[PDB]
Amino acid sequence: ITDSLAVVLQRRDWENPGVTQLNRLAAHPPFASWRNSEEARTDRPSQQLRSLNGEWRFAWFPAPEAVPESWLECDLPEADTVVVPSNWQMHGYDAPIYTNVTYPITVNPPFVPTENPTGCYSLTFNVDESWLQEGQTRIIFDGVNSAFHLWCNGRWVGYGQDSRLPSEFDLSAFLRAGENRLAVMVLRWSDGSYLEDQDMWRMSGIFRDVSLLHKPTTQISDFHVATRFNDDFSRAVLEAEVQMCGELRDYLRVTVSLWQGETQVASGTAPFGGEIIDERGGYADRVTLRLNVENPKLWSAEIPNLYRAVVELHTADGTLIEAEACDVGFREVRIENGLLLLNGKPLLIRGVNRHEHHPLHGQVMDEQTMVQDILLMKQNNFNAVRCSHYPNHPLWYTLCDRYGLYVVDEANIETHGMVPMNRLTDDPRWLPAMSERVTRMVQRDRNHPSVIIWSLGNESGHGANHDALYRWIKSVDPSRPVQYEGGGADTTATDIICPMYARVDEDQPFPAVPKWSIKKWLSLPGETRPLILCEYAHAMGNSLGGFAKYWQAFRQYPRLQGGFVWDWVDQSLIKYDENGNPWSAYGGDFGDTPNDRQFCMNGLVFADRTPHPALTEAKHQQQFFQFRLSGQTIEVTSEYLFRHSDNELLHWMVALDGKPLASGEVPLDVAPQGKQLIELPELPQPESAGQLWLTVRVVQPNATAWSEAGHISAWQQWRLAENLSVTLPAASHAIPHLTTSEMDFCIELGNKRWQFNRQSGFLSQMWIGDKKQLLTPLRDQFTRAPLDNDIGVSEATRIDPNAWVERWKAAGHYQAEAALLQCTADTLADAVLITTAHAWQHQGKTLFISRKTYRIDGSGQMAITVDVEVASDTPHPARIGLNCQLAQVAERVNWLGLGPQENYPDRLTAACFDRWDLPLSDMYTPYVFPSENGLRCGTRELNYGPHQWRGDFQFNISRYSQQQLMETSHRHLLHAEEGTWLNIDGFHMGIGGDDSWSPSVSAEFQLSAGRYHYQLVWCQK
Amino acid sequence: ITDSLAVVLQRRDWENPGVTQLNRLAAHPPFASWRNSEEARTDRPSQQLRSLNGEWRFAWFPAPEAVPESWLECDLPEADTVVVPSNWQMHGYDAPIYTNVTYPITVNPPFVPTENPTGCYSLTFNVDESWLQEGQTRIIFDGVNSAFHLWCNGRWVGYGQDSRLPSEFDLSAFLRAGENRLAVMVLRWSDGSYLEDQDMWRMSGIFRDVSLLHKPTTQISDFHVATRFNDDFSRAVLEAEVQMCGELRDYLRVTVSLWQGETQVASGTAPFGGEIIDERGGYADRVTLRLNVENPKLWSAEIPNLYRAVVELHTADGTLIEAEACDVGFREVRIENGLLLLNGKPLLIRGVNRHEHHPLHGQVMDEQTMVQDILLMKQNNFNAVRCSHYPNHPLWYTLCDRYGLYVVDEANIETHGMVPMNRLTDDPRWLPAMSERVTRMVQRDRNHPSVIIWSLGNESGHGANHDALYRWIKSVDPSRPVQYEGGGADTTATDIICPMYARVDEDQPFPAVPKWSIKKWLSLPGETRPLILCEYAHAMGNSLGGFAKYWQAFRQYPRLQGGFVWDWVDQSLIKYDENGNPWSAYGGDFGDTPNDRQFCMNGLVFADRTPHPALTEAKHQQQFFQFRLSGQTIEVTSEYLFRHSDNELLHWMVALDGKPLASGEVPLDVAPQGKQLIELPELPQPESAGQLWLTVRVVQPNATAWSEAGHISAWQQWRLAENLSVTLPAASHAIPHLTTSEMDFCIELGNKRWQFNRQSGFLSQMWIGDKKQLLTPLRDQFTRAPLDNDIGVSEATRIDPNAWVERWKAAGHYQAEAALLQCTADTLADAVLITTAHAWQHQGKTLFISRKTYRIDGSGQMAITVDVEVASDTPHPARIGLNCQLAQVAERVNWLGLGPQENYPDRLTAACFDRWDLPLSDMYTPYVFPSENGLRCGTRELNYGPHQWRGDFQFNISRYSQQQLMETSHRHLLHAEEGTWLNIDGFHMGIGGDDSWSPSVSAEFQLSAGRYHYQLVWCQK
Ligand SMILES: [Mg+2]
Ligand SMILES: [Mg+2]
Ligand SMILES: [Mg+2]
Ligand SMILES: [Mg+2]
Repeated sequence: ITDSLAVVLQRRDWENPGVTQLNRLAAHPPFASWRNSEEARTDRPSQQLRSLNGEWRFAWFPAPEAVPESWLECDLPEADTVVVPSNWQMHGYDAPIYTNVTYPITVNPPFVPTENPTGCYSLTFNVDESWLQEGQTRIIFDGVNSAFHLWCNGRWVGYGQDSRLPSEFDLSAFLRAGENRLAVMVLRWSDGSYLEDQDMWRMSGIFRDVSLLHKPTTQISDFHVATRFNDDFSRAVLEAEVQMCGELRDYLRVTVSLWQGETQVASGTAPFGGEIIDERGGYADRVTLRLNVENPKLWSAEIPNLYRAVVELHTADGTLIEAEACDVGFREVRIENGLLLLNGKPLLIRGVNRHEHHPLHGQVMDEQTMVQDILLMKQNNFNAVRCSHYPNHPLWYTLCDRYGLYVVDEANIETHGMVPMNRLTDDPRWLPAMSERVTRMVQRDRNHPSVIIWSLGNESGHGANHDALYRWIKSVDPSRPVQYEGGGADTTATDIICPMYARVDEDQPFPAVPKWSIKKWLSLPGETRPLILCEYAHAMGNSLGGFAKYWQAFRQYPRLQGGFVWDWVDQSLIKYDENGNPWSAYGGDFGDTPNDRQFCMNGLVFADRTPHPALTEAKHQQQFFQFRLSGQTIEVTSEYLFRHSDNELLHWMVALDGKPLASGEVPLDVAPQGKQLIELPELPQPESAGQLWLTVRVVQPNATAWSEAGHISAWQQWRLAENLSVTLPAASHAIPHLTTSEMDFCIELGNKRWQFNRQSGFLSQMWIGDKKQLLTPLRDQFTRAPLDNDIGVSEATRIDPNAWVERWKAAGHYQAEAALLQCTADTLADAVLITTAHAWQHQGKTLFISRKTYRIDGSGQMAITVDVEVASDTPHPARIGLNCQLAQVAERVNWLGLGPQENYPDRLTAACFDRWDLPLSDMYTPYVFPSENGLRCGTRELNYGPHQWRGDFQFNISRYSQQQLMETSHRHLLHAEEGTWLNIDGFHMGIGGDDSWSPSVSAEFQLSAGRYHYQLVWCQK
Repeated sequence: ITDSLAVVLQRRDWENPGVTQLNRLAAHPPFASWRNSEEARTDRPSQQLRSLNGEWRFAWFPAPEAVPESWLECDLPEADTVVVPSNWQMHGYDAPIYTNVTYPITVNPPFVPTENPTGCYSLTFNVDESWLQEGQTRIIFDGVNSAFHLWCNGRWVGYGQDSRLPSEFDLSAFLRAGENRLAVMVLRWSDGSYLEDQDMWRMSGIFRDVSLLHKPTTQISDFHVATRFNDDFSRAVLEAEVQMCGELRDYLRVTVSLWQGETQVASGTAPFGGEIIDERGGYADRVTLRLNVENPKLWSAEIPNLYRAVVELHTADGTLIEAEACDVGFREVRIENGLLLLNGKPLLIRGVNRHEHHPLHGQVMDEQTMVQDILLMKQNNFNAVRCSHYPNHPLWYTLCDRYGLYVVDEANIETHGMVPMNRLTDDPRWLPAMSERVTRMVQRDRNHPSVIIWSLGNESGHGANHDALYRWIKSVDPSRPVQYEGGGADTTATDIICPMYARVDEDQPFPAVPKWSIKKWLSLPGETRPLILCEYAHAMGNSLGGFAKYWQAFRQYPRLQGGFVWDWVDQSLIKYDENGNPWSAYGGDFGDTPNDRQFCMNGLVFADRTPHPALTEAKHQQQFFQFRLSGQTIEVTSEYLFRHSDNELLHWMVALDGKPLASGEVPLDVAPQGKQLIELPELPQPESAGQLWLTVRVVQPNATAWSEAGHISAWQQWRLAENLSVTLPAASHAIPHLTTSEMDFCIELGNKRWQFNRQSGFLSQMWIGDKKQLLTPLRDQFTRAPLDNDIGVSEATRIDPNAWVERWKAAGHYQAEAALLQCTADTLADAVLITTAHAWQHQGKTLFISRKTYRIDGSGQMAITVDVEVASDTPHPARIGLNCQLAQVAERVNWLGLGPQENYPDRLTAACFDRWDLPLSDMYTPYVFPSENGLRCGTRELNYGPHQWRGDFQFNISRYSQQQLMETSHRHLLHAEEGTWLNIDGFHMGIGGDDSWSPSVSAEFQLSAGRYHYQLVWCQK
C-alpha cells in the first residue's frame, strides 16, 4: 500500500528542490568488482558486472497521475517493446522540442506543468541464486532524463534527479531468486528541468546504460589517485587513498600495484587505518599508499602514455576479496605566473565544444560515434574538448585518456532562461540541488588523466552558490584549475578568464557584463589570469570568418592560450515522408513550439560527421608546424611541447600557373618548440609569363592510432615571383559585324553572334552556331542569398534592424530597379565597341551606377569592363559582380585559383592557389539551411563547357539561383534549375561569424570603397 | 489517508540527511506585518502577529510508531495540559541527559534508535474570518527539538529540522473559520541529531515561541541593511535592498525611512526594479534605496547608538500595504593589517561563551533571564558574547543591540563525538544539511548591529564543507569576519585564529592539531591574522587560576585581541528532597547514562545567576582603566576606544595596617586611549609600625541602563611604605609552669593550660579556665580536598594518572603516617619550650619532615615555628600548613589580609589588602561539587572568638572538615561538624584552570622549593 502509486506520487518530489534523491547510493569512480587481478589488470570484462541493456516494455502517458496502479504488478497489455538505452522522442511518442534560452515549460519554479509526459519502462529478468547468497547487488542507471521513481518486484525502491550522472540503488533486499521485474517511471519535467536549460534538443527517457553490479559485503568503496613530481619530472610519487565499507578486521589489507603493460613498476601493501587528522583520531576504514616512480612517462595529448593501477582488497593470508582498477597517467596541470602550464610547459588550447548528438539516436552515445568524433578532431588538429554542458558518457573519458585529448568536465547546471540569470544560483534554497551536480561529478571522474579542468556548468549568471562551489573543488582537488564563465567571465568563481564570443580587437561593452577585446582583457588593471575562450568562432552555416585573426593573437600573446570553437556537430535530426526517405530536421520541424529554428545548427561537421568546409580553415590555422620563407630557405618551427617531429615528411613543390616545375621531399627533424632550416636546391627561373608559386606539405608517413599513413597535417604556400605578359594579340583577318535593329544590336563573327537588347541594355543572348548559350541575360548583381550570420536572429515577427539582411531589404537592395542611362555601339578598325550605363534605384534614390564597355574583336574574344559607384549612404552591398543563367550543363569545372574548397574573403587562408578541377556537384555546399555558398576566390581563369573566362575574380556556379536559395528553407526542398547559374564577382563581402546574433563582418571585409572596378575576358573554344 | 500516520512515518524522514524540511518557507529577517507606519516606527505590537504560547494538550510515547491515528482526528483522553514553550523532561516525561562528547545515541549515521521518545503536542484555536478573507496566514515555530511533522485540521502540512532556527509554514489553505486544531509531533532523535552534539544537557520538545503571522498577498519578503562610511566616518551611506512577493504592479512603491528618535533623518521612495545584473537584466521584484547620512552617530558596545529604519510598501497614490522595521546601528567591522577593527579602532574582546540555560526551565528562555545576564556581564566588565553553539533566542540579538554587546552568531553544527571529527563535515552527502544551517542563520540575523562575527559551528573538525560555507558567507555578506576553530584553529575557513584553551607561553604539541602558546602562534612563518581565543580559562568550580597571565599578554601584543571565557552559567538543574527542599543537580542525577558528571558546571556564576568568587578576578582584569603610580602621582589610562570618562569619579585612600589616615575624590577626565595625571596631596608618613597602603577605586556617580548609582568599575592599590617593628615585649611578671608526666606535658599560666601528647608529639588540648579549646589536636597538614582542576577527568573506572589527585594519591600523600622522632621540653628564664620532630611516611618512604618549636611565655603567647623538608622525588603537595578542629563557633571572622573574597595564589589580583570581617558563613564557597575553598592569602592576623593568630599565612575556616568535603559529592549533602575547622597554610599550591582535563598549574605556583618555613603566634583574649 505504501508502495502504491497513489501514495508515492502524493508528495510530488518532482516539484521539490529539496528532494533530489531518495535512497540513492553514493558516487564514486568506476567499479566492476573484479574477483581476479589479471582480469582487473588487463581490463577484461567482469562477471560481476551485468548489462541490463536491450529490449524492455514501454508505455507513454500524458501524466504520472494517469498510470494504472496495476503497472506495479502487471505488464500493460497495451505495452510496447523498445530498446534501452533510447530517447523517447525518437520512437514517436511525443515531440522533441528545440528552444535555445527560453525554457520549454512555464517559468514557475519549482513547479512543472500538470501535463507531464510520463514514460513507464519495465523489464523482467533473472538473477543468479549465487548473487543471492552473498555480497550486495546494486542497479546502476548511467542516465535518465529528467527524473524517476523506481520499483522492484512491486516494492518502491528509490528516486533520482540529474539527467547526466549515474544513479545507484541497492536491490539486495528486493531481489528474489528466479524472476524479478523492474518498473521505472520516468518524467519529462521536474524541478531538475530548471537546472538543465542547455541550448539543445529537449528529449527524455532512459538514454544511458543500465547495469547490475555484484559486490562483496566488505568492499572497496572509493579511491583517489594522485601524482607528484620533483622540479623536473625525473621522479614522481603516486599517492592512492582507498576506502572501505563493511566489517573492518585486522586481517584486511590493501595492495596497490602500478603496471606498465606487462611490466609491474611499483607495489605497495598496507593495512587499513591512516594518519591522525584531528583530535578524534583518523580513518580506520581508509588507507593511503605511496609508490615511488623513477623517470615516469608523462601523459599529454601529444603522447598519451598511460599506466594501469590495480587496487586489491584481500586478507592477510593473501586471499583476494575484490579488485578495482584504472588507467593512470602522470601529469601536472598548474597555473603559474599567469600561465596555464602542463607538465611544465604553457599549453596552447586547440579545442572544440561538443554535445552528445546523434541524428538517428538522439542523445544516445555509442563507441563508434565517440571514436569517429575522436579521430576527426585529431585529424583536424584539435587538442582539447569541452563537455558542453554536462558530464558525459562514462566511456568518453576513457577514450580521451587513451587517444589523447584535453577534457573539460562540466557540471549539469544551466539556467539561461531565468531573469536575471542569477535567480536560482544566488538562492541558498538551490545550493543543495546545485551542489549535487558539482560534487557527484568530481567524485566520479576525478581519477582521469584527461580531465585537466573542472567547470561549474554554463550560463547561470553569477551567484553565491557559485562561489561555495568553486571553493569546494579547490579543497577536495587542488590538482586542476576551475572555470566558470557566467556573470562576466572574470569572477571570483573562476581561475581562468573564459569569455564566450569576445572579439579580437573590438570591445562589446554590455552593461554589467562587457566582453572586452581579448587583447584588452588581459591587461585590465590588476588582471593576472590566463585567458581561454570557452566559446568562439560560432560555426553556424557558412561561417568561421575571421578565424585566422584569433590564431594570430593566440600565437602572439603569451596569456592568450586558446579557446574552444562552438561547436562540433549539427544538432539536426532525421525525418522522412513518402518513401521513408530521410531529411535533416531543425527547430520547429516537429510541431515544436517554441523553437529556435536553425539555431541548433552550428557545427564544423554535419550531424553525420561529414565536414563543412569551415573545418579546413580550422585545421590549417591550428597546425602544429609554422613556416617562414627566406630566400631559398625554409624555416620550420615546432609547436609541439613534448614530441619530436618523428612521423613527418616535408613535401615541397614549385609551379607556373598550375604547372609543376619541381618537386621534393625532406624529412622533418625538429624538437618540440624548435626550428629547422630546409635548404632549397636552385629554383627554376622561367620566362614564360605567369605566377611562380611554392607549396609545402607535411605528411605522416606512418599510420597512428588516429590517422592512416600519408595523412597531411600542415601546409603553406608562397608566391615566388611574377612575370607580366607583354604579348600582343594576334592580328585578325576580319572584324565583327555590328548590326542594328529596332529591338537590339547583333554582332556576328563567324558562327558566333552576340545580342544586346536596346531596351534592357544587357547582353541578352549569345550563339555558338545555332545554339543559344543563355537562359537569362548577363546582369549586375549586388545582393546575396543571406547567410545565417547575415540574418542573425531577425524574424518576420521580430525584426532586428541591425542584421545586414534587414539593412539590405530596407535599403531596397533586393528590389531595386535597374535603369538604362545610355547604350551605344560603334565600329572601329580593329573591333566593335558597345557601351552602357545603368542606374539602380529605390524609391527615388539611386544606390548604384553601372558603367560598362564591351569590346569584341577579330579573335572573337569579348572584353568586359565594369566600373561601379555605390552610394556612400547605402548599406554596404554583399556583392559587386554579374550573373546569368547558362544554357549548358557540364560535368566538371576547372579553374586556376584558390581552391579547392569553398572560400570567402575572410575565410580563405586554408585555400591554396593552384589548378583545380572537380565535379559540378562539388561546387555547391549543402548547408541544411540554404544560402549563398560555393564561392571560390582569387580566380584567374575559369572553364565550364566551351566557355572560358579570365580576369581576377571570385565565383560560384550551381543549379540554383540565389532566389531559390533565399526562398527555400531546407536543402531537401531545393530543386535544380534549367541550366547552370553563374555568379562572377569582382568583390564579395566577408561572411564573418564572431557570433551569429550580431553584425560580425569586420571593416576590412566590408565593400566600402565607394568605387569598384573590374574587367573580364570572355571567350569560347 | 496520505495524511495518515502510517503514510507519513513510512518515509522516516528523521533518518535521512537528504530531507531536512518539507514545505518550509524561506528564512528572513524578523517580520511583524504592521499596517500603520508609526506603530512600526515605535515598535508597538502588531495585531498581525499572534502568540500561540500557553496551554496545550500533550502526550508522550516511547516511539513515533505508537501514537494512535485517532490523535490526528481528536485529542487523547489520556493527554495532559502543559504550558508551551517548554522541555518535556522538565515535566518528568523522560530524563534529561548530560554528555559532552559522546553522543547520547548509538553512532550509526544517519540512523536513530527505534526507541524514540516522541512528544505529541496539540492546540485548538480560533481564527478571525478577516484573516481568511485576504492574505496569507503563516505559523512560525521558533525552536522545536529536534525534528517534527506537522498537521493542521487533519491535514499533513510539512516538516522541519534544526532545533535552533525558526520554521515557517503557510496555513492559509488549511484554516477554517472558527475552530482549528494543530497536531505537532516532536521527535527526539533525528538525523539532525548527529549535528547537535554540543556539550550540554540533551533535552527536547517545543522550547521556543509559537506564533501566527498574517501578511498581505503582495508583501515584503526580504530586506537587508548596509552602511558605508567615508575615510573618517564623517559621512555614511545607508543601503536598504527590498524584496517583494506577489503581484507586481507599476503603481507599487517602496519607501524607506531613517529615524533617530522622533526625528526623521532621511527617507527614500522608489518603484521596484534594480540595475542590470547579467545578460538577462535584473530583479523586477526588488529595489535598493540609498540614504545619505551625515555625521551619523556610531554604534559600539561602548555607546550603542541606534537608529530606527522604516520600510513602507505602498501604492503610488499613498495607500499603505504593510510596514516592516528594524533598529539600525552604524558601524564598520573590518580586519586590516592583522588587526580586527571597530570603526577603525582595534578591539580588545572581553567576552564570554554563553549557553541558554535555566535551572527551572531547562532550555527555554525569557526576557528576564536574558536581561539579567546582560546586566551581570556589563556590570562585570564583559564586552561580548559568543552564541555557544547555535543561534539564540531572537530577542537576544535585540537586547545586545540595545544594551551594548558584541555578538558572535554561531551555526547550530557540532559533530564532536564523531570519529574522526571530520567524518560528516568532509562528506558531500552532508553538505545540504550543513548548508541549510549556516544560510538560514545568516538570512535571519544579518541585520543586527550587535552581530559582528559569523562562526561556522563547533568542534566538527575541518571538512571541505567548511570551506564552501565560509566562501558562501564571504560572498553573501562581506561586512563581518568569519571564524571557525575546527581542525587546528588556523585553517583556511577562518579569518581569525581562534583556538580554544591555548596556553600563554606553553606549547601543547598535539599531533595534527597542536595548541601553540598564543604568543608563539601569531608569529609562525607566514602567519598574519589576529588571534582571539574562542574559548579560554575553563571556569570549572574553583578556578580561573592564572587569568592574569592572559590579560597581560592581550595587553602586550597587538594581534592578541582577547577571548571568550568558558563559560557563563552553570548547567545545573534543580531537584527536591523529601522535605520539599530543592537542590542543584548535575550529570547522572536523573538516571541518565552515560553522563559526564559535573562537567556541566563551568560557569562564572551559579545557575541562579549568583556569582562565583572568580567573577571578580575577571572583573578586575578586564577593567577599562589602568593605573600607574609614580611617587605620589597616579597615571590614568583609558581602555575605551570611543567614550570619554563621563560618569567617573576616582576615590583614593591611604591606610595603615587597616587604619584610614586619608581619603580623597577626583573626577575622571580621560579621552579614549588617553591618559590622565593625578597628583596626590602630601600623604602622612606616620611613625607607627606597619604597612602604608594606597587604594584607588573608580566609581560611577550616575546610573546607567545597565548599572546602579555608585557602581564600582575598577580598582588601583599599591604598597606605599613599611615601618619595621623594632619593639620588645614589655617584661612579664609571671612565668609559665611546666608539668611533666609519662604521657604529656602540662604547661600552666593563670587560667590557661597547654597539653602536649607525649606519644603523639602534638598539642592535644588547650584550656581557658575549665573550658576546653580544641576538639581535635593541632597537626601538620599537606593535602587538599581535591579541586575540579586536580581531578580532571579522573575516574574510578578510568584512572588518569597524570592528574594531581592521582599523583598525590599514588604517592600516599593522603595516607601517610606521622612517626614521632623527637619531643622534648625545656625550661628557660621567661618561659617554656617544646621541640618536636615528626616524619611522614609511606611504604618505606619518607615524604615530609616537620620540625617545630613551641614557645609559651609569661605574656601568655604561643609562638610556633615550622620548618619543612619535602622529598624532591615526591609530587609537590597541595599545601604546607596546620589544622585543628576548634570547639567554639563564632559568628564572625575578622582578618588582616587579602579579601574579602576567596582568593588563591594564582588568583588574587582582585583581592585588596585590608581588614575584613564577615559572617563565618561567607567563608565557605558552596561549589555544587564540594572541594577545598574559601581560602584567603597574604594574611597577617586572624581573629575568631577569643582566639587570635599572627604571622603571614593563608587560611580557611568553616564547619567542614577537608575529609568530608572530599567525601561528599554534592553541596546539599554536607553537614556542619561540631566545632569550626581551621586550616592555616604556610604555603598553598595554585588552583590553575587553563583547562580542566590536564594539569594546568604553572611552575611558579607549585611547591617545589624543597624546604619550607613559617612562623605563627597563637594567643587569646
Ligand atoms: Mg525534486
Ligand atoms: Mg544557453
Ligand atoms: Mg532527514
Ligand atoms: Mg563539545
